[PDB]
Amino acid sequence: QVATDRFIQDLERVAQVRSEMSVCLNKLAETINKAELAGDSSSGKLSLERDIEDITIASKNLQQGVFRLLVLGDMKRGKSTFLNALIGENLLPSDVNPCTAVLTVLRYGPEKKVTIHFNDGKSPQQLDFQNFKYKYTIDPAEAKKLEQEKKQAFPDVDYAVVEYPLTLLQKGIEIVDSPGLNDTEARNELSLGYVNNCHAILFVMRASQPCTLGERRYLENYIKGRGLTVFFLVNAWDQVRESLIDPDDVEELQASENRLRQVFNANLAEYCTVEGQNIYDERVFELSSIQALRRRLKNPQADLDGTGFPKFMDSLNTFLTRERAIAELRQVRTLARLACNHTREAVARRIPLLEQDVNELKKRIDSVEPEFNKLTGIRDEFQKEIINTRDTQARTISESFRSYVLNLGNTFENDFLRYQPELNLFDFLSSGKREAFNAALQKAFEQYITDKSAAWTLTAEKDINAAFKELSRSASQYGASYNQITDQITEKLTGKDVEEDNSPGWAKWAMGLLSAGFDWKNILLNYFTVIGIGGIITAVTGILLGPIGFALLGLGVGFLQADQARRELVKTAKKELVKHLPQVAHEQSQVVYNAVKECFDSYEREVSKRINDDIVSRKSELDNLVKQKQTREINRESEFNRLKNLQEDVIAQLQKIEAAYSNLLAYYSHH
Repeated sequence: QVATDRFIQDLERVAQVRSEMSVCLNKLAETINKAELAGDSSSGKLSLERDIEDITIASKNLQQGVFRLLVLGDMKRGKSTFLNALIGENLLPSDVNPCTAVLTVLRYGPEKKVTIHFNDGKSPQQLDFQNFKYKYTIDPAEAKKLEQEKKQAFPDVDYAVVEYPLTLLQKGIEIVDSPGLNDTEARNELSLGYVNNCHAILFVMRASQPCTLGERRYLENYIKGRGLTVFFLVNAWDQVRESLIDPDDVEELQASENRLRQVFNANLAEYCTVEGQNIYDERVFELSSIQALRRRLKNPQADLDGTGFPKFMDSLNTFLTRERAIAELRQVRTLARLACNHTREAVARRIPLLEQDVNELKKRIDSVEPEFNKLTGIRDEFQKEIINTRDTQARTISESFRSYVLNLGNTFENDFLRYQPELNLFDFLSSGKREAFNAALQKAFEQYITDKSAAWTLTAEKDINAAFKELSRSASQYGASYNQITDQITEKLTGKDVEEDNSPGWAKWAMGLLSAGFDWKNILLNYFTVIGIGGIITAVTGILLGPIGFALLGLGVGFLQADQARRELVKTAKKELVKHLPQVAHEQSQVVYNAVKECFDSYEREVSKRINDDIVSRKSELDNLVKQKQTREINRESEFNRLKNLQEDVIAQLQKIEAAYSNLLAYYSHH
């Protein structure tokens, strides 16, 4: 049994396990809800609304959720051949043209349909696959002419969704096939959007040309240090041979492969170490996609030994179905355990109060007021801590920004020189070469700024994370303190009392145990979309190009030689850039402030809600009863039994959920 099937096998197992949990959660929420919509005509509702939705929401996200693979890399690396081999057929056309390719999403569908999304406002055009393919394919002529120019072949085209009945995509896979590194940079819904919310990044490189300037630039800007799981596929491994002095020499070949392997290890090792642990061998794979495509084209089920694929697919398997899956499900059983315990505990307070009435009930409730005040006091003290942090952090990260932005004039030479456009003798005399250069100058500053600000963000992230980790710990304490008070409530109401962390529901959410913890990255990233960036890069830069052209005329370039012109460019550049440093550090620092502010404000808002929902629930649960006793008359025994049944029904669905999880983990442990 080959790795291709073993992956499809495992993947379907998880889908099954996912499917049952979803069915269990639906029956669970339905159970609670039915008990409730029969409650306020019986003994009164336990206030379990907050748990019904969390259950419902989670159930929906199980049936819909899917593993996302984001595929990145330059053109002419065999990215689409790699994907083709992965999926099983020659479906994507090969990425050899800088402006013909367009962002493609790929997912399961009964029939071969393609849904086109546009960028110039017009309605998402839907068309069948062969229809699509014939229209959006250009002839080898037109492609050259558009390429030798500027024009993206489909200006109106944002992104295409392709649905296909590929079996790999059936078992819960989605593939986002991005264009090259530049075109992706140019698109923030990619370089920040998918990069940050996808399960794994598939980075395609070619063996012949290890670690391009452009590749390590991308990796450093968008991947270095933000702890993502990226697989690196060194493609066209079998063509190391072209470069050889003597193509027929095995010793020269092994030498040449070994030092090639070294380059990859020098530049990538750092990307494959997670928490001190080196796992290079489970991330960096030497593939021969073409051989893999050829084989699978002749036989969908062929053995792929020798192509590199079996070892890569194993690791991808273990990551998705053993790590990202066990994680997804762990939280799901926690939610169940929460919903289930909140019911169990609620019925536990209700039962003993049934046979009481009603001045004794009112009396008991009054005896507990000092403590609801204590729960409130926790909400308010944690509230004040969260805000205090959103004020400390938003200030610190703003100054950190100013401080970075002002200190740019220092490491400028070393940093800029690797972007700076070359400028030989009579160039600045020809209006056309002066444009070609000017565009290149445009692109240089863009690249420079993008490198520098991406560098700084990586340093802010570190602080942001450090804060949320400490807020997670306070949530843990306040949670424990919250439980004290909460059992004192159950005691003062009844008389008698009753390794996986059980702090209260809200605390878990606040701790990030239920959902990479709390998703500030996306809060931050959605807020940056509703402003621009955008106006960060190309706009800021434009204020510099004019006055550098001015200055370059002032020292007579066009009559200077590449060496003379170089020297004078950097200096002109530096002098100009520092002329706008104060104004950028002023206007933009306040935008950072507000971003970091909405970050912790967002958290503060969800948390206060969840702590109040709990307090309000607990108050409602008691008050409902009071209203019952005053108004309705009930059969104490019927109700007792209806309420004991609830505990029974719910604890049952829980056991199914816990068994499904249990069985999966047990299958993995012995296999």
